[PDB]
Amino acid sequence: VNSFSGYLKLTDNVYIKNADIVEEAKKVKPTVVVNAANVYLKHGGGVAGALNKATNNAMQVESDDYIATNGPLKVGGSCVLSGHNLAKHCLHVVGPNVNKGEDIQLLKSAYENFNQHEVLLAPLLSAGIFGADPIHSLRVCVDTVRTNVYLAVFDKNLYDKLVSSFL
Ligand SMILES: O[C@@]1(CNc2ncnc3[nH]ccc23)CCCOC1
Repeated sequence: VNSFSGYLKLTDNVYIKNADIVEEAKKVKPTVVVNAANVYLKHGGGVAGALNKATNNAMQVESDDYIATNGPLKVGGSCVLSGHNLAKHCLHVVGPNVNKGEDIQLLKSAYENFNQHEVLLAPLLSAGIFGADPIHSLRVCVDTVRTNVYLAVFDKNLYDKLVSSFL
């Protein structure tokens, strides 16, 4: 039993809710919140920009030190950093960004990072400003993640379509 509330149950391990991931994380304080990161951990917009704003830019400061030490992530890769005031940990995961011409096949690799964590609050990878079809992203999530994932979909209109079209 966990403290995630109000989710629709898509599968054995995947749950979905129309919610702002920022407001969700502040309420639940999960062990892990997933950020929709880019390889530079530049959290300018989308989910990343919003999560960073909620940390008062502490996420960006930590991220800049991480990059200065380690260099950029790989597309499809991840790193574990602090969750600041939102969660114990933040798993920064880089899905392919279609608006940059990145290979959508790397989306499965991106979701594989979730399997290293027993429970996660997460967005749909490569959705929103990363330009991929959120229906496809949900499909890959369900077919790749085996740990317990609580998906937050910000757009209510998108949330209803994801449920109504889920096979
Ligand atoms: O752009 C989308 C992804 N963005 C977010 N997802 C969850 N919570 C969020 N809070 C702020 C942004 C944000 C909107 C939701 C559906 O997929 C694309």
